Amino acid sequence: PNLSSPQPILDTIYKLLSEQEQTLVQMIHEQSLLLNRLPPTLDENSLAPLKSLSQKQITLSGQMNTEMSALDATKKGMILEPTDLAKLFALKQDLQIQFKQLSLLHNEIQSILNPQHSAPKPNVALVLKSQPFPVVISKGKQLGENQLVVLVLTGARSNFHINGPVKATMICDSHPNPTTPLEMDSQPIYPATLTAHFPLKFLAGTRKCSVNLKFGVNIRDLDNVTTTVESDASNPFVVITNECQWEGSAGVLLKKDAFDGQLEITWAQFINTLQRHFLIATKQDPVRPKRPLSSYDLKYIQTHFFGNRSIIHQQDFDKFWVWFGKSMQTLRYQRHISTLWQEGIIYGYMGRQEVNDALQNQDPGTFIIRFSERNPGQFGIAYIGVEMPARIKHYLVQPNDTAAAKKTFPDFLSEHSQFVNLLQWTKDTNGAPRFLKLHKDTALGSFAPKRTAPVPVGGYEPLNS
Amino acid sequence: PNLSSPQPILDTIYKLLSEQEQTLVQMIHEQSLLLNRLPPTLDENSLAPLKSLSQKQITLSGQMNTEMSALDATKKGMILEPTDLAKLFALKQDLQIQFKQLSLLHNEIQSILNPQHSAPKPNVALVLKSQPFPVVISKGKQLGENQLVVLVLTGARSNFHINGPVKATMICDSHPNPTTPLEMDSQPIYPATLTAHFPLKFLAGTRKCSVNLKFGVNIRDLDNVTTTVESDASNPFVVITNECQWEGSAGVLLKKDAFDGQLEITWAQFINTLQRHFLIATKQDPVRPKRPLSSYDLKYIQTHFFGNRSIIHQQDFDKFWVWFGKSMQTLRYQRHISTLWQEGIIYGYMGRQEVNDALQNQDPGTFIIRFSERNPGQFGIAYIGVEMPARIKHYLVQPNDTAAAKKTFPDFLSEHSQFVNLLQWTKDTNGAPRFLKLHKDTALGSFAPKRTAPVPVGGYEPLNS
Repeated sequence: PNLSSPQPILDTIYKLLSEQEQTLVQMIHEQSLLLNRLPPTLDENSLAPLKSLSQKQITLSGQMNTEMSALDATKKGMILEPTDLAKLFALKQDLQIQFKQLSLLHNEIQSILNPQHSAPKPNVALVLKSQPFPVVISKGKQLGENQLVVLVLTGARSNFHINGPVKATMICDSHPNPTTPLEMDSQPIYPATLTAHFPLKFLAGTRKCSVNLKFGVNIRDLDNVTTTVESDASNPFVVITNECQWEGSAGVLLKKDAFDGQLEITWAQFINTLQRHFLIATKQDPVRPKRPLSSYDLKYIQTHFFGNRSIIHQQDFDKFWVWFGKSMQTLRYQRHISTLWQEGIIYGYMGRQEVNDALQNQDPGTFIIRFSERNPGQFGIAYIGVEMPARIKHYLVQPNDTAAAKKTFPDFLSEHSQFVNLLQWTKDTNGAPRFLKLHKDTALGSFAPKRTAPVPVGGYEPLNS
Repeated sequence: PNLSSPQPILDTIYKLLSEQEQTLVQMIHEQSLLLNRLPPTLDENSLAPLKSLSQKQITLSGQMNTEMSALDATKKGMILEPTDLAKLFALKQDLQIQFKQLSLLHNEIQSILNPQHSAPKPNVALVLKSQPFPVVISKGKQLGENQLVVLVLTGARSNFHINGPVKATMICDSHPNPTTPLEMDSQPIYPATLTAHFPLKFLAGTRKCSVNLKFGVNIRDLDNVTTTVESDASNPFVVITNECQWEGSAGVLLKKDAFDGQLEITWAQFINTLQRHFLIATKQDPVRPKRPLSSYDLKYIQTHFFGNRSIIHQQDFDKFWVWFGKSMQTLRYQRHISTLWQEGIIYGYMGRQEVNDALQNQDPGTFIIRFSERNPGQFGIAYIGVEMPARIKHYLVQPNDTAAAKKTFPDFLSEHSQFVNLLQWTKDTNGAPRFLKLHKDTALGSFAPKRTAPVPVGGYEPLNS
């Protein structure tokens, strides 16, 4: 549960991709050129240049494999920080595409050199250049014009035509709706880039079931043979119709993305996935998040829900989500909590015995806010009381203190004299977030109760009012 | 406004009285003896012994006058502490009696030596050996058997008989009831002491008017001439029918006792009287009071209601009582206030600017309780608030915080987290009451909210509850 710095493994692979990217550009050209310079009915010394290319392609393909494995070993074995995490996902995506492109080029050269190894049909491939999945989507939202892009890959020469537009299809492999969940599934193709953008409009909930989109188009061969070419499935996702389904759906989605048909995954594999989904829930920036799960949070999680083992099993998840899902529902929907938590105002994930030690003998009125370990989704303010001898006191904030969306958590806070100064979680010189005693009113700085008319002086005033 | 120590003037006069007391005992004997040793029809050398006595009597009488004047000059010119105060009142009372007794003896000897100076009627006198006045009495109370004692004074020889019992009569010189206010007004006389005890039962209110009792009996001369002998009036007092009249009546009584038909009195004369009536209101012991008006209180009074002058006028009183009377009504009737004030829990008489300086920069939650200068009869808690920067805040406690006799002032106090530690008024080594920060709960030690079941541990608890 300690974020590392694979900064090397990844900046190394980043440069390779950019280089390979250009290698592929000059190769699609170099190849097509050789194909048009082929004497009708190949000899031998005709094929020296093709065999040399095939050779380079095979070697290149191998590098790509080593890269992939390296990337795959890193997610499964290292706990990556938000940035390194986001980068890995991007590098993996682009390497897969480069790999497929190189593949369609090799098949084409191989169709010539060693025929009879044909039948691979036309060299075409549909790939997802970019997608907004995974994510839990609210029924009725429509995707941006550049959020979901499909790209068509080809060899040097195209020995076929494309009929009709590219079509999107929603799939739920846990079957068996009775209508159409998507609007704007058919799109035409951009010529300069052979791309199709899909600003989808989600018209139906998924009934808390993971879902994937599939794309396909029809290709008409040079012999008038029509074949359909489809893409692999997109990352999973779910559509909900009310913020009541968020948890259940988000859980299903996370379990799926995390394990993906497996029973056991590595700890790193797990939190790397959780981390990603946590920033999506709290709607934070993936690369520079205001507040991502910290090393402390991860350890808290790893201790309270997992044997503290470096291997996580399928069923351990169910209990984890029963509680963790709730904490995330509150952060995602309860007014100002997300913001308050990201500020350091609400600490969050911390146990009893640790809150107590953190508050071991502080001037009375010192409180730290945190999640109740027994009442999932709710906060427990740990503060020091007035009565002597001063002892530590816990209070479970209830759906009535903030009840009536009118009044909000931050209001409730500034209404009780028992809560004087907060132990806020703030970052230091070396990024170091620590505990600095702000004053309830100072920290709640902007969520403060603005005043109208100035403070009264020489008379009497109402208490706490 | 600074209590002195006339301890000398008074211990001097105390010894004299005790001595004179015995002088009078041996004189009543020495005289009667000479009277029975008088040859029928006085000569001259018959009268040498009577003239020598008369001489001693005149000299003695004079001392008594000097004593009285001395006592009278002391009340009017020195601020006496509770003890010295109580003593003065007692010494004055007994000196008056001794003086009257000596007088009846001198008249008798003078009736002989210089007749024609007779006509003074029979040598008898009714005097109040002890009384419970001044005081505001509640209709329906009955006096103890030794609270109101009348004593009959005589000369050496008694040349008369007493008919019937001694009678009490209530008088209101501010006239013009229509019935009988007293029960058990006629009492017989004790032979060994010629005393009559009057355990009066007050059957009627006075309608907020000072009142005095008069006593009288009928004396039948040796010539069958009947004459009534009455006593001077008792100290003033009032009878009330409901704790609604206490103030008005107590005020009337205090003004009367203080000024007694005058327009201007001395400051000392005033507070000496107030002090006495204050201890009566708070029902405290007159000699060793738990908490009498202090030097500070007196100064506060002298500054806020009197020009700070050493002379007090009649009308200045009216405003003084409008406010002071209320403070005393609260101390006398509001549940636990008397006790709380006598403990040091409630400071009491203190102004704004002084409470502020007393609280100049103390840890927040520090409060001192005191009387509101603008809302007579009510308290104003001056405390330090939570909000930063911490400033001093005043709160007027209202008849709803303690409303419902069920809930009481001390309850209200321990219910607000704004009131953490009290600045109690406690006495030091050299009797020195100062300000020592107790903890709200510590000071309210016995008025504390006792608990049933022990303090809860590892769970959550309600706030302030």
